Amino acid sequence: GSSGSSGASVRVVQKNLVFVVGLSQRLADPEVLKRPEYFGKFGKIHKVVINNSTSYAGSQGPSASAYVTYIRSEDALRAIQCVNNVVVDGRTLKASLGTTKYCSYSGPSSG
Repeated sequence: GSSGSSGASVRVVQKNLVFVVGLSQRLADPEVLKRPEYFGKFGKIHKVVINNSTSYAGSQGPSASAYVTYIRSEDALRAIQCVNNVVVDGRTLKASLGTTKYCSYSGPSSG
């Protein structure tokens, strides 16, 4: 198909935003990720949000993502440079920056 689900949208620069994917419902936890042995290892966290499937049916095996906020950008950026290509619990986690949370349009707004 047409690889480009998110086409029309506003340009938002999110550097101080840790976006991790491929997290098992078990790993997807605020306290678990906050722990100094999980993510806190890099540095103290300010905000921790968990994004997972809202409606559960039991047909396929979807994936969830977590958004961690690092008081210090430097710490965050690097934390992602090292987190990438890293094996955790047998599953290779993937961290990146520059992801959106809400939809500008939603409001409505400038629509």
